[PDB]
Amino acid sequence: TRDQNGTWEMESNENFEGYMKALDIDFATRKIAVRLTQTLVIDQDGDNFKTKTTSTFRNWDVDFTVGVEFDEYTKSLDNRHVKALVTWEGDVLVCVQKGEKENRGWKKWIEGDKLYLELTCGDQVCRQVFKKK
Amino acid sequence: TRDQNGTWEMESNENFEGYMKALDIDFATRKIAVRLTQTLVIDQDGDNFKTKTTSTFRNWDVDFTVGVEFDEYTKSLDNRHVKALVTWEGDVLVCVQKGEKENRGWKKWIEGDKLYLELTCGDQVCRQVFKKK
Repeated sequence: TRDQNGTWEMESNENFEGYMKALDIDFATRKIAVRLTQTLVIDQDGDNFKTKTTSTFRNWDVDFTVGVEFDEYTKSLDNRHVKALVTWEGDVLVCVQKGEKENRGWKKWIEGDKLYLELTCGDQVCRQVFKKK
Repeated sequence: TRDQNGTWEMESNENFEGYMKALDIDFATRKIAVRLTQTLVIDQDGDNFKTKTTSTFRNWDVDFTVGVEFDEYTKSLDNRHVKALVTWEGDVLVCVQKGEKENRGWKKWIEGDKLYLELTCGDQVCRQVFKKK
């Protein structure tokens, strides 16, 4: 069939690095761009095509249990092994990531329809706020 | 509350740059990451957490009529001007992107639930498979 209408979700991506390298895309970009998943929306009328491609970063799924120290590989960030230990402090979820970096961890808690995530490394703190969908 | 279940959409991300620099994350990556809006999905069963983070990077539109040559500028990748021309070979949608790069194009076809995409540049070939969402 020639009917390619639809929303199409990437399930596999082989040798994207080689293709990008062939296009002279610089090394830094290829290391990033190779972490993207694609969604292809095609609106087709006969031989007339309108397409929209959205690229998304999908990080590695994590499974952890409160209290159980585990090895976390920080693939989305600095690609280090840390020994992560998450505990409850009241209703605040608290994590220390033991490893090369000092004072490294996070705190995560809910207030109303909002989730707060506080990330620390050294003397640097990042504060993220999320709303429930 | 200790219930952190849900799909959470980022509405702010203060000093992500400072945190990422403290982790020694390369500038190229930081420059992209600082602007991304994250979505956190959390599946929590008691003290067990399964989490995944995603974020949309970029959208690109490309529209065309099969058989009709068109100018393309490849902000997406290598930022080049090509003359693109699409045809049907059988039920395969075949595009050549005529320009400075040899053998540059793609081929796209449907089989059942799947869309197949083959991208070519020099001696390199990339293969992507999609599923109807």
